[PDB]
Amino acid sequence: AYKLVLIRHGESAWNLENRFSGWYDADLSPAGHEEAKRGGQALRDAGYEFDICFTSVQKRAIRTLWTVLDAIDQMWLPVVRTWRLNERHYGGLTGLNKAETAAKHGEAQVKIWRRSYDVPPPPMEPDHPFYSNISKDRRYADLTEDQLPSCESLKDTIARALPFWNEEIVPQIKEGKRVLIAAHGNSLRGIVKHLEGLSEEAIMELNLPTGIPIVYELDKNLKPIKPMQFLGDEETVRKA
Amino acid sequence: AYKLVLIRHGESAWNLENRFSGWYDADLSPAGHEEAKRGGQALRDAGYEFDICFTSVQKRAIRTLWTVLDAIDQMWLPVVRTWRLNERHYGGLTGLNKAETAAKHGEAQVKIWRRSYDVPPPPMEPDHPFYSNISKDRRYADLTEDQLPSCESLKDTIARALPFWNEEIVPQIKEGKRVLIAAHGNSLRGIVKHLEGLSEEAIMELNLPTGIPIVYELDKNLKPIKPMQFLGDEETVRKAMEA
Ligand SMILES: [Cl-]
Repeated sequence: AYKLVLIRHGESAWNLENRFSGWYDADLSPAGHEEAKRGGQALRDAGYEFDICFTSVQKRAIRTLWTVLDAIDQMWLPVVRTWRLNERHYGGLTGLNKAETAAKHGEAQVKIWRRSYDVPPPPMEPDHPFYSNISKDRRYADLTEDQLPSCESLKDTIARALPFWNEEIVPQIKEGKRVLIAAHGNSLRGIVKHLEGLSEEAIMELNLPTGIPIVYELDKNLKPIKPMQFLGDEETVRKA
Repeated sequence: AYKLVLIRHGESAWNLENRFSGWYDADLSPAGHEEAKRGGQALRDAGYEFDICFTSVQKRAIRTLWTVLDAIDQMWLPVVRTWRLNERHYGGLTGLNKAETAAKHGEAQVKIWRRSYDVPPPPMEPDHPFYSNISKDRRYADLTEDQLPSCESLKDTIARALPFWNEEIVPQIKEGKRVLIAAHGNSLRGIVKHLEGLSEEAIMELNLPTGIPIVYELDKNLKPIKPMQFLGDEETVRKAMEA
């Protein structure tokens, strides 16, 4: 049986500022960093070892990867970064305050483009305070006019995530390499959905714990031979 | 003109313990870490930006790479790690104390297998304290019996470094990608020698500053168009060159 491990990053600087992050490169908050440490300790204690790692091109996710490798003393591992594992692009809501946004458009509206499977938030216009900050960033200089999103629905996110998983990650798993993916909530949801074959409703209600190692054991067809497992003290694995 | 940047890692835990490190995975000391931060900011202030990075598989070098990327806000850069950029393997001297070693073998002998060009140190015997910690480390699971050294002369180090530079790095440079190499003294010496076409004696007289960005400007033949340049306060540079 193959062993895959996922880890959603913890609290970011904009998280405790209650702002929508999306593609904005917010860095981890101290608690977010600490969270990745305790999650790292967990893998170390469990004795896990990997062969290759995948992550996005966003600080909060990458730093999480670094903190873990350090903890499990595997900084030498090959690392592959890709925009396809990025958080979902919150379009024009980027930078706004989640609270003020609900008070302005009504909770119902906000709830929608936040828990919807195909409702794209409004696009990010050229005047948005973060338009050149994200749209004009070397990071994505090799992306086609399309590929660079103006906004994304979880469906959009998944559509551009899986191609990578299928073409880049699956091959490594089939080659028997222990993979470690350090990414975001929405991009990791796409993998989980594909793995467990969940419905659209199913994933909208699924909230992956942060900074906690998510373990999957796949069969010869990359199918979870069991529900996802968490690592760490019961007082914590319980909380999940 | 192409722009290449090199950076030798700073003080390690065994450095302030005055022990020979070689392939032992010693981590950076706090000063070594701070030393990288400063170098990184130097790059930040200068406005440098890269496209890809190369490093070894040793903590002290990698951590240096991380500290720099963080400082120049380029953590998203593609990173490639390789044992071919590793420090020179100090064979059986690994772990020993440089001082006690000279007192037991005489400074002349020690000076030799430290500033020599083709004289390797004593092999690391299977009864060595770090023989398994190093030889049996997963990091090298894929190396062939030959590839995995028990000791290396600076010449040995270079012999296994350049193949990578030629096959892996040069192509990226020719593709116009701004490269950043974070490695060790002996492995970086191999690149410098190849670049400036230095003699064995010349290379043996070269001590690369640590934690200081080394900038090269190459022509279409990947040949320097000016001497190497250093980045940082004039004092910072001065102080570093002396060590
Ligand atoms: Cl990395």
